[PDB]
Amino acid sequence: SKARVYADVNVLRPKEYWDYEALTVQWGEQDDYEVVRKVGRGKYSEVFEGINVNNNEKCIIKILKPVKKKKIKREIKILQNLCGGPNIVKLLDIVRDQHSKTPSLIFEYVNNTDFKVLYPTLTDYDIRYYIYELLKALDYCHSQGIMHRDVKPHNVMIDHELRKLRLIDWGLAEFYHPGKEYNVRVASRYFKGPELLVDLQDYDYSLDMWSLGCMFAGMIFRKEPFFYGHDNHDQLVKIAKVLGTDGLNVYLNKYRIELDPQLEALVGRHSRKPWLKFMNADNQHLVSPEAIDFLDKLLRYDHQERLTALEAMTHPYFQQVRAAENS
Ligand SMILES: Cc1cc(=O)oc2cc3c([N+](=O)[O-])c(O)ccc3cc12
Repeated sequence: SKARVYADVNVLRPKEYWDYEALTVQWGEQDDYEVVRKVGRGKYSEVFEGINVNNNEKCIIKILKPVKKKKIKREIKILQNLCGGPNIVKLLDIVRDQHSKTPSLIFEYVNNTDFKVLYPTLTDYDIRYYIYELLKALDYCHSQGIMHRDVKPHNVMIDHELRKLRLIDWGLAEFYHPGKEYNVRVASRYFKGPELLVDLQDYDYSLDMWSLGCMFAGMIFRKEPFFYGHDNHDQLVKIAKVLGTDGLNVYLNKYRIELDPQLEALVGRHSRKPWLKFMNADNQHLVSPEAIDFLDKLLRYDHQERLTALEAMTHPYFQQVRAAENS
């Protein structure tokens, strides 16, 4: 299996561009930067509102937890190649503690409101706006030969006052090479596509589109997370109860995959559940037939059938967002 678009990007570019292990970091002044208050926490890092002492400018200070050097160079090389692109977070400087040598990535300052508090308040149009903006980041990165692999709400920063969006946390992103076999333990359980759940390792840019589709479904149905599994196996069951098992079997036979007895017995047999059955009084103001048509084309077992970021931006669901930009 190979990407239907942008398959040769890295093929045509200098090795330096995609070869991140040969990277040698140029560090800066740690004391240029001061912490003011914590704003985030993760298994891989801690995040802080900071100050640049030189120019008295606000910034983002991300302090990384002890981790392998290769992962940290990868994220840095990717941030550099993406710097400047639409809606992507900007790496400004890189520093580290002398004594313990824990590194810190300094970014352009970004404002955010927790999504659990922000999503309940979003309008029909807001959702088209912010998704379009997100799709512009995704098409940019894919066009530069990169997969993000961790798309989910906590990774999209939104300053709703300025209606500015930034895709963050590039700690799990990778470069794409035709035929290459990737690691399936990427992304949050709730946002993992079927390829990651049936061990199909030669995935491509379309992984990100599945995750996007899950994010979108949670938003329009006001059910977050949309597919809510307690473990990986539970996750695939939850999906199969929605898309149906016929599509699953077709998918498995085309790539010639076979599920192990445990999972297979659990999946069982289920007829498709029509998207309309998910509409209720709590989300009725968000669900439209165009949103449904869009969503339908994103959540497809077969990664090769899924819309690209570029085709997706040309969907009529976004027709008004586009017209507002052409002026
Ligand atoms: C502003 C902000 C709040 C928060 O809770 O988590 C963040 C995480 C960020 C990350 N991150 O990798 O997690 C960035 O790479 C950049 C900016 C970020 C900004 C925030």
